[PDB]
Amino acid sequence: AAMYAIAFDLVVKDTQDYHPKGVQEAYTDIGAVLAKFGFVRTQGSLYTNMNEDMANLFQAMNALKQLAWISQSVRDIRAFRIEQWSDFTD
Amino acid sequence: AAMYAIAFDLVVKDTQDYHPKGVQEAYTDIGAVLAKFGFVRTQGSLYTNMNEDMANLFQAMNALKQLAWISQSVRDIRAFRIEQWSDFTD
Repeated sequence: AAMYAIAFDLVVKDTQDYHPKGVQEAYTDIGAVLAKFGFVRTQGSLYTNMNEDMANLFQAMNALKQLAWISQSVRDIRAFRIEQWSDFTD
Repeated sequence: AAMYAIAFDLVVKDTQDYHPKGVQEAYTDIGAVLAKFGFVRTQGSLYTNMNEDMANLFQAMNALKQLAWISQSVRDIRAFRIEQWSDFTD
């Protein structure tokens, strides 16, 4: 049904080369913070909670940027409300 | 305001190593197909259209998996309706 989704882009220090292992390490670190609030990563890059309590989402967002290391390694935090979600096999 | 979003995961042939340049090449290829329908990539991994015409979204999804190469290099296609979207600087 309906869910909240948290998305973000990592700060890039090296525009010459990719650092995919660095990227996985950041994701699973942010994941640790967000799991305290029931927000858990898709098969993709989005952190989802089917509990659409605004207070829970707010205290997830307080937990991010309250942590100095969160500010200093992320560049865009966004939240969405997702109202539909379908998989296409066809 | 309100938008449609298309998301996907690439088939992974090599579970030992990352292939980030291969991943960018797939994304910009799928991007070429999806841009015919006004669906264009975020700063992240989502393909968005603020035109919420169901027929346009359907003919985007027809264009995907109609292409043999699309089926054979993607493993999960999903669509969402996103009703809110906020950036957090705070």
